[PDB]
Amino acid sequence: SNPHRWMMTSPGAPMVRAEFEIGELSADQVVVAVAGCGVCHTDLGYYYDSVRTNHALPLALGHEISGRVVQAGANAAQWLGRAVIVPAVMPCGTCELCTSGTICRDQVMPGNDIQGGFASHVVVPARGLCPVDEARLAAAGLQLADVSVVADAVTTPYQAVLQAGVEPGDVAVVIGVGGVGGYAVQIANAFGASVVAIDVDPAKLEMMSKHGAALTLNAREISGRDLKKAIEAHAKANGLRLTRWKIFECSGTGAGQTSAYGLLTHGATLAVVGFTMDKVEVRLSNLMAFHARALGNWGCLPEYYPAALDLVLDAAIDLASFIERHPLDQIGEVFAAAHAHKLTRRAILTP
Amino acid sequence: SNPHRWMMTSPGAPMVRAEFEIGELSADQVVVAVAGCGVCHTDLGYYYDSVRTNHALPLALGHEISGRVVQAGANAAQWLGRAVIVPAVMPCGTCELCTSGTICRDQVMPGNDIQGGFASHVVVPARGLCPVDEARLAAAGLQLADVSVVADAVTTPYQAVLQAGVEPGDVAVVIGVGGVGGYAVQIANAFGASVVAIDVDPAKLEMMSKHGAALTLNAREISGRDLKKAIEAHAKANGLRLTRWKIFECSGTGAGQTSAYGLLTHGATLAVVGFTMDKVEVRLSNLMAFHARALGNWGCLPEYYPAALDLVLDAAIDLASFIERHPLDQIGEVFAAAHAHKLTRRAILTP
Ligand SMILES: [Zn+2]
Ligand SMILES: [Zn+2]
Ligand SMILES: [Zn+2]
Ligand SMILES: [Zn+2]
Repeated sequence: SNPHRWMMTSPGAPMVRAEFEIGELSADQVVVAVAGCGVCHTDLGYYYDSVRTNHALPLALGHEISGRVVQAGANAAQWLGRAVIVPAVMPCGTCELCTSGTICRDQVMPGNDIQGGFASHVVVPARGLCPVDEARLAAAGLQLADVSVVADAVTTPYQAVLQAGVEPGDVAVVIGVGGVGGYAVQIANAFGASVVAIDVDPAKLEMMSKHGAALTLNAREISGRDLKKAIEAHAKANGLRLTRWKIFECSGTGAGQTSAYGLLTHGATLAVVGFTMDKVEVRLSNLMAFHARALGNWGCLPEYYPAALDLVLDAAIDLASFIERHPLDQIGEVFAAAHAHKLTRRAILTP
Repeated sequence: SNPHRWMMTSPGAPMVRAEFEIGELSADQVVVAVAGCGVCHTDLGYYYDSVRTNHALPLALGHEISGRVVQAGANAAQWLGRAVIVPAVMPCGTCELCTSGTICRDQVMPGNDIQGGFASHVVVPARGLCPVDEARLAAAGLQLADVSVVADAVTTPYQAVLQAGVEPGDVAVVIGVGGVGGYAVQIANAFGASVVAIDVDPAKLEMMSKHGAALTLNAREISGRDLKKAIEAHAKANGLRLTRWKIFECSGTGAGQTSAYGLLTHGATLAVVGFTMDKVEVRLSNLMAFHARALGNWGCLPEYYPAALDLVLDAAIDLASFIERHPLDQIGEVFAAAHAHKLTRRAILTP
């Protein structure tokens, strides 16, 4: 009857099942009954890399949540009974930076600032919730649990592609085609680009070959120079621009960043999507010679969640080949498998 | 009677005076009688760093030219007798990249692609010439020779400031306040920013204090952290934004680039204006945390030369405190003095 969460008591300690009572809600809170929560590099950071959470321990992680609003504060009652995706990052929506949001000084994330989605239920602010059309979901052969990874995994690269002005005629180049990079490929394709997938993993390439990558390049097989000349071949074959390439570093490695920076051409955009604390060695002045720009992406404004979901509902992109469902009570095994890079798809924990 | 040039026969060889005959011009060429040619880091690169020129030696350097059109091909005759600034870089204006220019694959520069302005006369294409209102020049206590440095030295940072969307309420921060950086300060001020001048040279700061720098910070005296906190003081004093700072790296050093990258704040723009082949160590992912962008500037579209000159004519910026006039036949002494960093202003060689 009572809900439960699986919490981190300490980084690397076994996750502990903990019942909790909802009680009275504040005016602008809802309870979502969790269908699914994605397992993210950000969660593994808290657990394995002991990254500080803003909420004190113990804390349930998980910030990629779909489910149903089953209880609501008086101001949020219009959410009752509706299928939703919770935004991974909720800007204050009231500060001058939100008025004019991704960097909002008062932005809040589940599984960091408040109790997360590795739970039967999660209490979240109602601001920025994305409704799911349940008819359209069912048609597409998708569970409500499946669209959990629209939060962050789809929306982060959606924001990055939109911000880079990816348009028909363009070559899009994405480095690191697991997780976020996989969706950068699918979305750049949907936006009208001819996409080049670059990864060290042949299986990832094979997969992206079937879902929007017009070209694949194994970065193990091929140094900086062959990389460029292979993409120009692709461009000239299909009558595509040889300038103004839209490059997305999605691996979040120094190796990927060196490799992406290496592929700058005249008027190109380099989108920095993958987070790492690693420093690279680059000559900043390459940006000058190419009259190029480097655009830093942080997450995704909630306002874009409906459009990203729309891509999924309409089969313009595919989630199903990129997700795998596990029991929430196997969170330990899944965390351990994701950390050892044993997972070939994004894990969704399901109560 | 015959014109003459001072040519580089070989990098580091004494410059040699060489008479030449103009002869018949092609349809779209003019002869400018040189009033003045600026002495640029780019010239010193050819001479001291043996950077390859596209024209074979011997070659007269100099690409920052003002003077009078005294002869013209039939298609260019409307230029005859007019005071001009020659663009430092002339895009083809006919390629699809110019149609839609700074990076144009067919772009031409005096003192690199064709004979330069260290000469009594220079034969240039008429495309992109900037007329000078001689009445307005005289009023402002300026020689026609003086506006030679509008080419590159003023226009390069004009392009960079325009491209960064520098607007009232903004804090502009320019690192390296000699030459191009000095004009980035003056132009950001004219555009409505409150400008912070950062340099290692106290005399440069003193100077910029008098010409658009609302604040000066000696980068010798003060590490990364005090730098930020001093600028926030300035911002809060005058009611200015603490985000979306417009940062211009104008020194073209790794030291300056590290220092500028270090000053990224939320929504900031980092303009890369100074060229160097030096590589820096930075975490590219700072661009993400700040939702920031890095914009590479190459030169300036000829179309902006009238607006930049307009700033000079109208006293909105000042050239006079930033120039020093020398005889063209002292090119050797001036090259040697600029290379040893003995010059406190931009040298203009005058026939
Ligand atoms: Zn995530
Ligand atoms: Zn806000
Ligand atoms: Zn120059
Ligand atoms: Zn062109």
